[PDB]
Amino acid sequence: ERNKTQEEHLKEIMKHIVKIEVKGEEAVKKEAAEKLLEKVPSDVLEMYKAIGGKIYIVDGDITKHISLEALSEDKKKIKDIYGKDALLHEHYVYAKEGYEPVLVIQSSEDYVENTEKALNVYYEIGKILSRDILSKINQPYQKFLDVLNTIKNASDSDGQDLLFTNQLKEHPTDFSVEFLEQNSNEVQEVFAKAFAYYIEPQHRDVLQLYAPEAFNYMDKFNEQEINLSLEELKDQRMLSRYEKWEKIKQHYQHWSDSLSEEGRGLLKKLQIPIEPKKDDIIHSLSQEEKELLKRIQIDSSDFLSTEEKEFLKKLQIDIRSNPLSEKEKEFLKKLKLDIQPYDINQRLQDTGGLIDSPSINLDVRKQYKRDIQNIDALLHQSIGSTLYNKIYLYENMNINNLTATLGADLVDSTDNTKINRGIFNEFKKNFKYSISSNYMIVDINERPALDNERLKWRIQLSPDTRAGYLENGKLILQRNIGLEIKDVQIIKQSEKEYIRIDAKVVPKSKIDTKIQEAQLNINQEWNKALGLPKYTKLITFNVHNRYASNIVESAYLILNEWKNNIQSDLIKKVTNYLVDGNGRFVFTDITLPNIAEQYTHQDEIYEQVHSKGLYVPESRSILLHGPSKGVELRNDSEGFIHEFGHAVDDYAGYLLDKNQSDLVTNSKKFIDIFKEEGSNLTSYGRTNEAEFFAEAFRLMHSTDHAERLKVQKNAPKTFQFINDQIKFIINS
Ligand SMILES: CSCC[C@H](NC(=O)[C@@H]1CCCN1C(=O)[C@H](Cc1ccc(O)cc1)NC(=O)CS)C(N)=O
Ligand SMILES: [Zn+2]
Repeated sequence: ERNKTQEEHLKEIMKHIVKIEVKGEEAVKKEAAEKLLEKVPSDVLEMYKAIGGKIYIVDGDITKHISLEALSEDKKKIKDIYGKDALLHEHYVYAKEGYEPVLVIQSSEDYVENTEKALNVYYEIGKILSRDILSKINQPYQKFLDVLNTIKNASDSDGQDLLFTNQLKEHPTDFSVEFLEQNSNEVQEVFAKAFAYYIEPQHRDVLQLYAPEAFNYMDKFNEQEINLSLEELKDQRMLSRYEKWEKIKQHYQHWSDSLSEEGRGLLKKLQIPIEPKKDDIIHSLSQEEKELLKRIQIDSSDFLSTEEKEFLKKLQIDIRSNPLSEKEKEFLKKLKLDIQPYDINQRLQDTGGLIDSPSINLDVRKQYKRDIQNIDALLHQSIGSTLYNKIYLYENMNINNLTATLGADLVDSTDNTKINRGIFNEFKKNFKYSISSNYMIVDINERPALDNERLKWRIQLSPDTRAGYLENGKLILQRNIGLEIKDVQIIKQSEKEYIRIDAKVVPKSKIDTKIQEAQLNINQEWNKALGLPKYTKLITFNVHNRYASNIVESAYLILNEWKNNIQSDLIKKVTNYLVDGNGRFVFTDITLPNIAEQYTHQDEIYEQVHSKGLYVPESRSILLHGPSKGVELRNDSEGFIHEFGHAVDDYAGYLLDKNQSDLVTNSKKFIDIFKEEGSNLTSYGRTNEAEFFAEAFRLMHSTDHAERLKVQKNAPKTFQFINDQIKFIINS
């Protein structure tokens, strides 16, 4: 746990790749050389072993020895760290660059008194790591680039002079990743100097004196973020890739060896959904329903995305202008709920583990349950084994299952292989913890991925964390896992650019609580700033998915802006109305049809809805999804306001005839406004007054004045009406 590693494990990596060849008195010669090589992180030494590279500690002219006499006068003038030109058979260290990694260092009595030589040695090692190893997993990259740039553009123009070459300094603009591609032979060069300085004790201080973050890179990279590379290296070698697999395969070679043909079938089913057969729908449709089905232009519906309709259409053909009808719509509304592929994992994602949620029929809600509790039981054997310590399992993901919003800009419009930097930062932003409430299907050895898949996880399991082994090298995890984003950086892999995410599994508790603890704080604040009972429940968090960390920190800004854009007077009045009926501000990431605040109030189920946000009079609560995008609505906040408008439309009306409560927009005066200008604002607004008012509103109180004007320019009377109830409510 401490000594057990570096000193006694080193000696092992010492005997294998560390080769000596002196002349006489075979003694202390191996000391300075063993001491010298000790100061370096043993883990880089193992990687050198990986790409297959031996080390030679000899005497005299190093070039006068076996492995290095091939290269001719072609390569004979090697430059040193500093830039001078020390020749080979006049030097003391070199490192062969080829499909047979070789590194030769001359002997010496004691590098203690000396310090500038060990430096060079350490520098060449650098070149090694920076050119023979990392070059095989696609580093240095964007993370290390970011540190080179900070170095060129800053206060002190001296730290540059310390690492930067006789040409990295001059380069006009910042170093673009594309640049790492054309001047690479130079970049690696630098990452090396930085290693040596950091490695060579006394020269370490100088680095922490004129090297801003350049030091902090090595500090981190050489103590904690190094393994995560030795690993990647290791996840490209064959025998090892399967070395590990069979090792795990074995640990479950008793579980997998005892499964009912109902068990395996349960696992597989989970892997691939199963769209319901035509024949079944038809027979179970009944008399008047089947008959109505015959004359219903499906394409005349708004809901029911392509996928669906183009399915319901096939029933009219096997059974053998724009305005539809609402008694007809009912039907399609019902079928929508029957033509859904039975998907276990997708079901859990929607309900967020809340499997007993009246979000679907009864006959089906109950199957998902039988199946689920059944899968949870098939998964009782924990990964934790006695054949391996940390286990890194990998998983590829589509950023859309995390944040639709950013997912629409995450890829760079012109070069689809690149990741738009800005977006990347707004994603990497408030991402500190992640929840998994469905069965995570991960791969034992990183395997490529699809297109929507640009996010590449890299999970560290808990020996506790129980899972299930799969034949194709994958593992099905237990549900309700607690992850913990430890580091997110951009990476290049196989001609492409992907987002690497590094998380550590931890009890859901650790995380489930961070959420409440926070939910608590955010209320133990927005009540003061509102004059409400400090022990009231205004804001509420409903979080159970992979992008949790953000569904909370975003709540803050959303309200933090909904405030800085409206008269605090209007707020207080309205939100007390909401508060008075147990109302709620729900920032959640489970299908909306799964929020108590909507289903405790719906007559029939096919009536429930799903969307970015929504306001319901009944519970007087604003519901806000998070992993989605409103018809082009850059910010989440916006939508939050569009819903507040509904709140306002409720209080006004209320204020009219105190008990026969009816939304303000159901006024004879408004419809006379919705009729005229009530169709010169938003494509949506064109729906119905109730919504128009909400659309109009949102704009009248947006962040972009640009949007505030148009409402007043194309929707005057409305700007009068809406801003009219305002001055009414503020007086109440
Ligand atoms: C169902 S997942 C989200 C889908 C997203 N949809 C929305 O934002 C839907 C589409 C129609 C309006 N949507 C709403 O969620 C609105 C909220 C809204 C408002 C304005 C806007 O530009 C976008 C969304 N809900 C309500 O008005 C119920 S109170 C989309 N890209 O189609
Ligand atoms: Zn609305």
